[PDB]
Amino acid sequence: SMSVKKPKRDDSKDLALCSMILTEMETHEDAWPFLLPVNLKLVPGYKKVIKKPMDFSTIREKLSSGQYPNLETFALDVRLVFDNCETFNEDDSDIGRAGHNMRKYFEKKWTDTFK
Repeated sequence: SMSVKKPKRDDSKDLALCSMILTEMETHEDAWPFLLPVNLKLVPGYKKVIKKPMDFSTIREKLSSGQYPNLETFALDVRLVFDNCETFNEDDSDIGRAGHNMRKYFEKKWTDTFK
């Protein structure tokens, strides 16, 4: 509260560390559904159904331009990528499986780097 603060958690490396995680996600072999924004002209249904599209390239640009205020807003956008993928894709599809794998991969790197 006013003039009463918990001890300061060192956040000075968070930008670098989120960038490293994102690089690892970009280079995973199952990243291909997620590298670029879904083409809203060419994928019927996507525009209406997926209210907040997100992809790794969009996260990379937000990251590089100071549009994440803190490491939690960065994790929210990564998870949005996977939540969108589960909304639109069957679990038993190449893309559906890619999304589960990537979410797993991310959540481990997240825990190991920050928790």
